[PDB]
Amino acid sequence: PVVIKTEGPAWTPLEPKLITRLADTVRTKGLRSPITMAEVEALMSSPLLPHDVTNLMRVILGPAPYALWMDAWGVQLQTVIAAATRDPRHPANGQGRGERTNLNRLKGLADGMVGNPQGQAALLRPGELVAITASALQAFREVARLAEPAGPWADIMQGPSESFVDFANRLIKAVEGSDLPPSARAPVIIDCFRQKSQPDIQQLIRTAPSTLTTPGEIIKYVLDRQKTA
Amino acid sequence: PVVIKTEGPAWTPLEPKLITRLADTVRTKGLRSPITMAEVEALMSSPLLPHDVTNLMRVILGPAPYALWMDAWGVQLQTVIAAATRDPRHPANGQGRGERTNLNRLKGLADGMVGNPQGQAALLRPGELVAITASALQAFREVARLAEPAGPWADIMQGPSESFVDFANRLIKAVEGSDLPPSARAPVIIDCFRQKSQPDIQQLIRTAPSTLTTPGEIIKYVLDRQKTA
Amino acid sequence: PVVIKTEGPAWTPLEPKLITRLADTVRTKGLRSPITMAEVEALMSSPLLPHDVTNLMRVILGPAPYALWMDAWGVQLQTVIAAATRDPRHPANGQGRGERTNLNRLKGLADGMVGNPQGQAALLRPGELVAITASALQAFREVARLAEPAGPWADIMQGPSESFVDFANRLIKAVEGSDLPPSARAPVIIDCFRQKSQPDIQQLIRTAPSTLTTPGEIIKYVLDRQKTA
Amino acid sequence: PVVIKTEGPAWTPLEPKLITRLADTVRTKGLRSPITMAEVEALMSSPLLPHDVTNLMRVILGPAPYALWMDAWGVQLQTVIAAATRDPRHPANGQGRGERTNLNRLKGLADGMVGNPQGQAALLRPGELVAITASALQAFREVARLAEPAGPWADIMQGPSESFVDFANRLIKAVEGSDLPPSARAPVIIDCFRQKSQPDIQQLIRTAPSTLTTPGEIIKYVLDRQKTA
Repeated sequence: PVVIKTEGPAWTPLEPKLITRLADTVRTKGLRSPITMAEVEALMSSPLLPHDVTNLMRVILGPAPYALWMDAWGVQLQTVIAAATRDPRHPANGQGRGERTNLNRLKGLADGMVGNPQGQAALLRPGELVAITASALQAFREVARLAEPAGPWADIMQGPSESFVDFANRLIKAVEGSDLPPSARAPVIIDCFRQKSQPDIQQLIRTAPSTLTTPGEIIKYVLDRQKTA
Repeated sequence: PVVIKTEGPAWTPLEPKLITRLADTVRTKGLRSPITMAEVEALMSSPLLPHDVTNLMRVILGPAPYALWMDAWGVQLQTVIAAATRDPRHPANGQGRGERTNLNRLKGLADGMVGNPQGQAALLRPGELVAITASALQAFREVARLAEPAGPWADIMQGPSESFVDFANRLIKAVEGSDLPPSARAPVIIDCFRQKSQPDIQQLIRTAPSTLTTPGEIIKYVLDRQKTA
Repeated sequence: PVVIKTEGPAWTPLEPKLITRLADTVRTKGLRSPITMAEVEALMSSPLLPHDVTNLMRVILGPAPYALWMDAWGVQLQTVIAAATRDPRHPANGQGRGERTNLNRLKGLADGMVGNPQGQAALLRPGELVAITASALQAFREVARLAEPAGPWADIMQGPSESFVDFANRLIKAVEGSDLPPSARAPVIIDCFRQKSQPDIQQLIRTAPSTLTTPGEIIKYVLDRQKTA
Repeated sequence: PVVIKTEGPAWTPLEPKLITRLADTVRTKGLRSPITMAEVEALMSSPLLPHDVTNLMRVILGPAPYALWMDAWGVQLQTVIAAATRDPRHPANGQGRGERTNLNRLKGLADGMVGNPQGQAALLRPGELVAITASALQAFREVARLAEPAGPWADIMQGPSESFVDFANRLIKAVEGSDLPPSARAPVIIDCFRQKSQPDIQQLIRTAPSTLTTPGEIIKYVLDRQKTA
């Protein structure tokens, strides 16, 4: 993090207490939990310098996820630089050709920046910072989606002893965290409620005097009329 | 069937040979096979009188499907009569109120028609005949879809000894003959190819150097690179 | 949360630290514990924008409870809008017909609000905010009461090894969290103390020289004269 | 099928009796038998409209072979359209640029053709029809060769109880329906007769006072001098 003061942009590091809490969050909840992504968005609020994001991912991520994240961050930054050479009005670019932003300046590899966060904060633009930050966030999302797969939705059955809300949670999780289009999730969730969800609940849904046309309505109906046991 | 000659509309019955062949087709292939529906469409080519369709369904259908079909035919004819009272320009209706078509005239129950196909062919309109015929076809479709369910798609697995084309046929049949929207069948078929289809073919599809984005392409790829055994 | 400043209503997000603590509270204590409802009331203190409440319930609730909560919130907001069209003096409404509040404006679906919390905070009324907040709280209460049933009170027995205060806690919980009228809980709790609560305590309550006419008095008496073991 | 009459090209459907017989032929004999290909050539005699061929393949082929056939038909039609843009003298094309034939017109997807066979027969050219028909025939051949592989020729042995004419039939089938060049089939068939075909017939062929230089001559010799049993 940088503070743009009168003397110039002064760099302030992130608290190691927040970083330790975020690292333990990633350690217990995993990379893909919505609470973890919310915490990352929180610590991704102010535009960070390449040094900050690099050290942050070095600390919170293990070695192999860190390698994957470096790869993904490079790819996303390259897409950004292609869009930048496709539009001279990038908030990282300038009007003349002398302000064109090279990947050495984005990854912090340019002259006067390697290993020095103060000089980094000096030469970098705010548009550069926000582009780097958005790129790093998208790369984190990619790596998180890659490190742990969503479980195959079509293999999910309600166990003989499992409750129905746990089964519904697991199924909705695996269906929404999958490769289906957004407009195909609700019908699939409904038809999986009807064919999975062991034959007692199957018959309970089948003999519904009303027509249930939404996963929430099916869940409410089943929770009302379920066999207390 | 009727022939509209100079003396007047003369009724000609359908051949009992064609009816016997159609009955045996329904007996061996079932009610829902595409060949059976094609044969029914064939014998549903000329506009039939209520007597013809009623006797045809009496002969080709069993007792319980015949009861179901009578119910469905009545419901569809009632929808037709509601649309007819909602539009005085029905090809079964006339311009004045004296030509309004009652359900007794559609079901063949009106005066001068009960049990007599000749009088039926005399008083009926061609628009009446085509409306009755379309109603009977839709009712047959409903009863055929009702008598035998499509198998639940989410419970289909490729057996240890089953070939892949049989599994693909069964899966595509159960997915297309189900309650899914038309725009959700291809993604579901693909994701069921990937998660069902026992782990040898699962790994064969997983390690595809190209991206397969269509059930036909997946089928072609698997048929090319399958383990001959 | 919004701050109504001189430039205009500026939106401030809730702390992810408080949200993480509340999510872990819901994870360990459940949805129905009085501590959880107190914490929700705490984080429901300032009038929240639809964006805030929606994201809050997305984070703290699982997928299936979140679907149930969306349903219940919609129903409660519809009741609010019916009361609003039944009274033109709603703090969300205005005096003329041009200020009537549609459900698109309450759920945050209206024009200039979809996905943008700043514009949301701009166009929304404080009465709108408090109505949305009360609706969301009532919906949370409904879903919490629905997700986990109170245990059937008439099936509660004091175990052979269970202490009496645990049995009394369980019984009072199940009786007060049930479908009985408020004026029928004390007599039922007393008569369940007398007939459940294995025969040693049954005889201890039976041979009470004084008449015990309150669950608290029965609990005090039994705790005084109980067989220390 | 279309009849080009004085009023204009009138469409006549194929008989459902012939289609049912062809479907049962495909069901019993398979896709690759020479009798099946002859029957398809028979029903592929008059130039068919895209509607006719599409419905024909929908009826005679299962779901997965139908998907494969749609793919192959599209590819072959694309090759045809490439040849058409490579030669302005295509019987489907015209002399000016306004008669160039797009794939929407070949697949029946163009304007005034979607779902309507009468309009289809109206706007289509006879060269268009014959090109579509030849493309569909080649696609059927590809899919038939793909759905069922020829058995590996180099793994064919004459069983201990199998007769010699059955072994010769199986071997010639697998060798001619394989990936060998046409000029390499006879020597391979001969050398497989000599090394397979269990040692009694091996010695019978070895001790041939004449030199046998053709599979037919070897078959005749073995049938003459075989051990009757």
